[PDB]
Amino acid sequence: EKKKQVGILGGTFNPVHLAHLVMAEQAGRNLGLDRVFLMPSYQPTIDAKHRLNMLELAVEDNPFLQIETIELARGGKSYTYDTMKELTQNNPDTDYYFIIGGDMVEYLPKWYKIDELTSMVNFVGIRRPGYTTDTPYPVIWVDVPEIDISSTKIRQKIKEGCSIRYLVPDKVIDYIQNEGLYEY
Amino acid sequence: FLEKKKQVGILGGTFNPVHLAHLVMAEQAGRNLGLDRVFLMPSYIDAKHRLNMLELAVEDNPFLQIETIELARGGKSYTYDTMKELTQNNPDTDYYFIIGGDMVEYLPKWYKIDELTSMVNFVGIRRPGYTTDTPYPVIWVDVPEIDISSTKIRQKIKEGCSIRYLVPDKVIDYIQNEGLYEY
Ligand SMILES: NC(=O)c1ccc[n+]([C@@H]2O[C@H](COP(=O)(O)O)[C@@H](O)[C@H]2O)c1
Ligand SMILES: [Mg+2]
Repeated sequence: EKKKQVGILGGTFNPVHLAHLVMAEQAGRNLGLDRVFLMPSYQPTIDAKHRLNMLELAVEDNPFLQIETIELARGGKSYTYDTMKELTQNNPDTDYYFIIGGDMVEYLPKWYKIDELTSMVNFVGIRRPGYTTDTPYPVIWVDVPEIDISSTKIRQKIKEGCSIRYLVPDKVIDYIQNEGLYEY
Repeated sequence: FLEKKKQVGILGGTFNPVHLAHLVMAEQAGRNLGLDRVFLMPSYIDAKHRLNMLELAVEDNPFLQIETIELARGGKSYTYDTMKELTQNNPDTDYYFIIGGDMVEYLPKWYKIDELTSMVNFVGIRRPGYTTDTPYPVIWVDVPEIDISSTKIRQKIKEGCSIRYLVPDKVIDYIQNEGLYEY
């Protein structure tokens, strides 16, 4: 009877870090969604199982944030259309809110089958005070605190031996260090 | 009048390969109990092949879907952890864990069975008149006996024996097209 309102945040999460969690939590809470899943892609190569373990530790203590593993099980290079075709078929009770960066919204016409895809999901853009919100696609907008941490920067910091504390959750740091990830 | 939880079946197994008895079990268990859906859940040859056969087997049946969480974790997956994640992923869902009646008496040896039994409802597949010592509450579903096992299919394929009607036609094709099981 409940039509579930569930956010989806895609990406590689290579590794997961603070901005991923703030984006997901704030976008979903600000819109009043029921839950947000971080959905790691299989190939955008650090092992998928490593990225999955880090993610699960990152959202461990938070019932609001869960992990959606379908792209890691399906393997290959699942296009977003195929992923939400299967997710909407598995979950006919669910309205999906696909959360993307405001800078990603201008590349929407490059997405495979984007026209069919806007029929399956609701696109949620993260507003940047550095651009308009105008676009042909049916996108709704949310504000979230600017957290300018990138996984690229995190990886080089790890390679150089620089601190990543508080930029990355403690248990994720522990896993990175125990497993020697990212040239550690 | 209030919120109805969705009522969802889960059939675990290896599905190496999926065959007609898997499909009869999932469909009979779910329809006879009035469930909303049944998911076949392969445990963790290549996992991608088992996945592709499962998806082919259930393509034309919107009642049967595939649950791939155990393939994604990529490791020995204890039913407790699996059902932990799914109930937390789907707190609005009552889960029905379908197992063969012949495994039902072995449930108390499962990892953390007593937290599991508060997390799901066990459904016991049974041929009428089957008896077993099971002093755990179980939802029993009668199903015609269909004595098809993946071991027999695999070796039928390894011997060139026919498997028509024991295995869905689209699964036979994919097996053939891929050289699966030493064909
Ligand atoms: N009507 C339905 O098919 C229905 C209802 C409630 C929950 N679900 C959930 O949908 C999930 C399927 O999603 P994934 O295959 O991507 O994990 C299943 O785990 C199941 O618990 C399905
Ligand atoms: Mg009867």
